[PDB]
Amino acid sequence: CSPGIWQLDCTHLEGKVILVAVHVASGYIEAEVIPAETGQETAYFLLKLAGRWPVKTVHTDNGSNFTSTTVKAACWWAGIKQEFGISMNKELKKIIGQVRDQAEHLKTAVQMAVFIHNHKRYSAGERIVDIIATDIQ
Amino acid sequence: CSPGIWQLDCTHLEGKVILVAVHVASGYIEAEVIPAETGQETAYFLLKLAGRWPVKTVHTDNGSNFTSTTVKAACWWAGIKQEFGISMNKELKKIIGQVRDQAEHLKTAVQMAVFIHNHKRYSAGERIVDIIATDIQ
Ligand SMILES: CCC1=CC2(C[C@H]3CCCC[C@@H]3C2)c2c1ccc(C)c2[C@H](OC(C)(C)C)C(=O)O
Ligand SMILES: CCC1=CC2(C[C@H]3CCCC[C@@H]3C2)c2c1ccc(C)c2[C@H](OC(C)(C)C)C(=O)O
Repeated sequence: CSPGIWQLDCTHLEGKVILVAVHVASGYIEAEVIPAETGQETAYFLLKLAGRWPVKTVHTDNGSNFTSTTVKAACWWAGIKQEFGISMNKELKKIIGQVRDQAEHLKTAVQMAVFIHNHKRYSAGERIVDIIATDIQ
Repeated sequence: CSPGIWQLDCTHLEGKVILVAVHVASGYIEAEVIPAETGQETAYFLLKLAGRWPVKTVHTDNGSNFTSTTVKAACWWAGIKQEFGISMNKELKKIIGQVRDQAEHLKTAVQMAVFIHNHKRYSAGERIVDIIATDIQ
């Protein structure tokens, strides 16, 4: 459970696409509703994630996602490698259903579920910080 | 320099709006190009930030930004208070100019500058994690 490994996958709900990144060692999640399942959307999300967390390698359950020239360039620029050493999408989907009524847009509902997921109990949010600070010291 | 304090401001470049959040104790930055300077854009950004970092209080140099019923609801939901105890927007603008040519869209350029800002040298990214893990332990 290395501190730099993330898993990226796209799931579907209400005819929309939700891109889910999981920090594998901690269970911490970053997720966003994207207009389309394209490389430009994937490339932009990776660039944003890498500027926020130390992202060393990325795994996926759909290898074809990392074929676009655009995603390769983002991984090139950010120094990210593909992971060769290797559920929550559904716990997230359960949390979204529980909070869907409180919000008009699904995107609002996804960020609320990401909040509840990462702050629920140590929390996934406390684990990622501990794991990364430990790796620093 | 409490670990839960963030400063949010909107800056302008190329006729677009960039929303910049600074973790005050560390100098770590989260920034995004938003289509418009509205409360719905501000409310969505706060909900996303709070699900990623422990956000206790938020300060701004434009108090009118926090007047919309929408932003108040996001702060209500996320348990965020307004800060009453209290530059980088320009170091970020310097980094964006240095990298603007490498990218077509300004939004791509902003995430690259956020990456360079947070990973430059201890780094702002290393400080925020240390500060928050220290506050946990
Ligand atoms: C008081 C008015 C109001 C509150 C919330 C703000 C949300 C903060 C988190 C809890 C739910 C709240 C619902 C909201 C409101 C008015 C319009 C919209 C379209 C939304 C939400 O959209 C955004 C977060 C703004 C992009 C949504 O999708 O409903
Ligand atoms: C090889 C093709 C290619 C690479 C980059 C991907 C970027 C990754 C980080 C360094 C610059 C790269 C430029 C790119 C490319 C093709 C089209 C666009 C429109 C973009 C960038 O847009 C997004 C990040 C995709 C939203 C941009 O705005 O140029």
